[PDB]
Amino acid sequence: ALPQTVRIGTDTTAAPFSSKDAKGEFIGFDIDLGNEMCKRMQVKCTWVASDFDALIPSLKAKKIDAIISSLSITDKRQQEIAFSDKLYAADSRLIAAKGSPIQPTLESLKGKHVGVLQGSTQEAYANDNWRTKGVDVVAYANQDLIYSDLTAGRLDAALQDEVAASEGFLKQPAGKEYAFAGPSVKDKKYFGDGTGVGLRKDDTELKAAFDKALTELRQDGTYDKMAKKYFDFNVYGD
Ligand SMILES: NC(=[NH2+])NCCC[C@H](N)C(=O)O
Repeated sequence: ALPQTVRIGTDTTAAPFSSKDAKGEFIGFDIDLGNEMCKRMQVKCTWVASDFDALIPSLKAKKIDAIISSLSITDKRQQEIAFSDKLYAADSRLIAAKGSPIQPTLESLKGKHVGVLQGSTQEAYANDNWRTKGVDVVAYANQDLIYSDLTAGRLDAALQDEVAASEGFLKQPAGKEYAFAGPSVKDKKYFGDGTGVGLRKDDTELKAAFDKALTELRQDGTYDKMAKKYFDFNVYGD
């Protein structure tokens, strides 16, 4: 009763999890996971690019069937949609210029310009904790714009997923003179517990198939094989 084609929405400004190569094709760990799960599910899968903040609306409107886009499993989102089991762990952390004294605190940030991705958990955290209290929190339609405004000095800092920032910006030439500003920001309520496949709540059979495939590809070591392409550490977490 699975669809012949599972349509999977993703935002492509999140290397090494999801982005586009020079041909415009989807690449990254999210794509590898999604493709491998679909293979084991014996379904065709079609990737659909969209802005991050359009993913959950598109899912609810049935324009896509699933979201694989470093989508954090939060209490708040679970009131709207369902999730597969955890795909990998994710933390949030600030980045700023190398040498910056910036810390993820109100005192340190009050007066600064801080970029966040529209529709993200980081946007939610920053709006409640920082924007109300004077911090210029600027929301962006995609993370590419954020990095651009940061390196152009239009932003002083940016709050986003730690691993994506590290592997996709900081460890790349463009992020050479940038670094994490302070430790990971810990807030269980806002940031949730790793990422998962976002699904409509009533698609019970689809969720069971993703979950089965995920457990199996983890059990036979395929997960770790695919992960080693991008990461030299345990990206799954606990
Ligand atoms: N493909 C992306 N740009 N993903 C951003 C994910 C940010 C965060 N994990 C969230 O779920 O809100």
